[PDB]
Amino acid sequence: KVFGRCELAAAFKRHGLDNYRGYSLGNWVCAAKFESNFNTQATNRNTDGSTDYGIFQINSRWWCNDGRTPGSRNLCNIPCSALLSSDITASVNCAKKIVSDGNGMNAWVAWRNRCKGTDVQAWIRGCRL
Repeated sequence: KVFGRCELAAAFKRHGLDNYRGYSLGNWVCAAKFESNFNTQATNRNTDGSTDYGIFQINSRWWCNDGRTPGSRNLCNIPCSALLSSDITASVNCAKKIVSDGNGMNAWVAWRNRCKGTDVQAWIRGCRL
């Protein structure tokens, strides 16, 4: 499923992401935009053989099991395919664990390079929330 900007903001809010660990809603919408273009089905393989899944591009080396990443830790205890569902619940529960890991949202390279320090409030502007 390809989410609309405000539709995703609303889903994120209902799922308790607004200000989770101090990160406002605009931060999460901005990260989803640049990581997957709001597409739950997005996947991308890395040079190390691992693969990134879903809206938040969660990595198979540490967070989920895809059956083809030697030494995956599967910290979110879920098959990576679950992260591609139109129901964002799994993606959200796993992202919450990732952001609590100690590096905050820096864990997401696109967030660090394209959202961090920018006017992220623009991402939820105009939305009924």
